[PDB]
Amino acid sequence: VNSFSGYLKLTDNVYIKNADIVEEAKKVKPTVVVNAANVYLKHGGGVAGALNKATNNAMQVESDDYIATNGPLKVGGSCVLSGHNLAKHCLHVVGPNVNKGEDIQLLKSAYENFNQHEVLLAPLLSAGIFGADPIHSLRVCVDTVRTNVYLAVFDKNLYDKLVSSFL
Ligand SMILES: Cn1ncc2c(=O)[nH]c(CCC(=O)N3CC[C@@H](C(=O)O)C3)nc21
Repeated sequence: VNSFSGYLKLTDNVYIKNADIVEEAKKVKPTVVVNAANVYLKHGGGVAGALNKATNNAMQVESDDYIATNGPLKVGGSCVLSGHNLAKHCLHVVGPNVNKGEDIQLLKSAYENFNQHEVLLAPLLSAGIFGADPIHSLRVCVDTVRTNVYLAVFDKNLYDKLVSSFL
């Protein structure tokens, strides 16, 4: 038993809710919140900008030190940093950004990072400003992630569509 509420169950291990991931994180304080990161951990917009704003820019400060030490992530890769006031940990995961021409097949590699964590609160990778089809992203999620994932979908219209079209 865990503290997530109001989710629709899609499969044995994947759940979905129309929610603002920032507000969901602040209420649940999950062990892991996933950020829709880029390779530079520059949290300007989308999910990343919103999560970072909710940490009063502490996420960005920590991220800049990480990059200065380690260099950029790989597309499809991840790193674990602090969750600040939102979660114990933040798993920064880089899905391919279609608006940069990145290979969509890297989306499966990105979701594989979730399997290193037993339970996660997450957005749909490569959705939103990353330009991928969220329905495809949900399919890859279901077919790749084996651990327990609670997906927060900000847009109510997109949420209902994702549910109504789910196979
Ligand atoms: C602090 N605060 N107060 C009012 C408002 C507001 O109306 N919007 C935002 C930006 C929120 C945002 O961009 N995302 C949340 C989920 C997400 C996704 O893409 O899943 C993108 N922050 C606010």
